[PDB]
Amino acid sequence: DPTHFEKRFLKRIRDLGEGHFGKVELCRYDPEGDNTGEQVAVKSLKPNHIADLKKEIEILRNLYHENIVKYKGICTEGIKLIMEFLPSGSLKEYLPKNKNKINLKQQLKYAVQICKGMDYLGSRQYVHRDLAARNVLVESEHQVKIGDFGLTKAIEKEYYTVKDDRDSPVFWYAPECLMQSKFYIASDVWSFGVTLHELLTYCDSDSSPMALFLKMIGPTHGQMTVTRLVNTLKEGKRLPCPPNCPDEVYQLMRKCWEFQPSNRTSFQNLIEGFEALLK
Ligand SMILES: O=C(Nc1cn[nH]c1-c1cc(Cl)ccc1OC(F)F)c1cnn2cccnc12
Repeated sequence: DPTHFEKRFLKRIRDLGEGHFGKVELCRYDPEGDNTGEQVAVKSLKPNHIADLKKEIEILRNLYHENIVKYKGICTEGIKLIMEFLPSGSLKEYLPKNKNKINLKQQLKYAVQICKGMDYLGSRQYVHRDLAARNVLVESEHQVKIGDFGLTKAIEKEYYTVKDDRDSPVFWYAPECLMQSKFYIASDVWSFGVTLHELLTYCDSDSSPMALFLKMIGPTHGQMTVTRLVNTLKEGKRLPCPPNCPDEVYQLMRKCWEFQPSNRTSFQNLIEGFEALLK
């Protein structure tokens, strides 16, 4: 079985990225021992979320799309997710160091690719729930792929109701996710608009969606922050236009943030939107 990897040949090279429960490392699957094996990205849990990883491994295994990271296999006894290695890392890490390389045309092409990969996920009846630049991987200067699926859940129904909301990226969530933990495909459209903002800002730390919202709502509200974040979304207040971003790209972003899940555009429609701007 080429999808079965033995632990003894999986040679850790370095750490790539880290979440709260999950960890991604660069490894070389080296059966020959001469350090000639292929490099792979390995997802393991930090030392119980074993059940969610197993489900995530099964979601990824059956996802086949050029804008979604390729599943390569597993490593058992207790499981590790084996995927292809994308050396340019995430958009969160890649964009600040490549401003000279990536221009608006390229940013909008990335925008399409994320949309396409997201629209394939939704058509397979899945909600992502963690769509941010940190979960988007860079293949090259021309191609991006959705790199993580840790929060991904199957919609039965227009939505799936979440029980555990503890590591939720609240500054990327739609008001229904914040108010009732209700996740629709439109919730992923809302998160796309936030991911779009990061992308057009080259993922700048000082103008991150969290920081732009803390300046909007007030940074000293502690545990009242989500309520006040919902308060400002209700008022009609949204993330500001990114510097040097044309108003029509900002208009496509504003359509991702229509308070009502039904008033929001679909990914198919966003694809058409950016395609008209690329001609
Ligand atoms: O560089 C990579 N990963 C990375 C960089 N920083 N943080 C992460 C990361 C961390 C976690 Cl816990 C989960 C997903 C992550 O990547 C994300 F961007 F999708 C990488 C490269 N190929 N590859 C394939 C699959 C997964 N990761 C990688």
